[PDB]
Amino acid sequence: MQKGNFRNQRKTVKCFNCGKEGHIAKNCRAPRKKGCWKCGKEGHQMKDCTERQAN
RNA sequence: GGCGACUGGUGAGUACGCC
Ligand SMILES: [Zn+2]
Ligand SMILES: [Zn+2]
Repeated sequence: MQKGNFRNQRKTVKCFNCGKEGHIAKNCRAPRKKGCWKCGKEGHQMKDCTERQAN
């Protein structure tokens, strides 16, 4: 919860974007330009996802 | 450490790159 929690990076962090460890989304090494990391469709984003809990 | 880039869908910045 605390910001200091991120200090876990000292022993590998948890990227809440890619999921990988060692780094954080804040600075993910994902060589991506722009894509929906919610569905997995490049060109758009989650905020612009087509399957966003919409019936 | 600094910077750059970025995204903020991003912990706030340094995992990357370099020295
Ligand atoms: Zn990542
Ligand atoms: Zn989508």
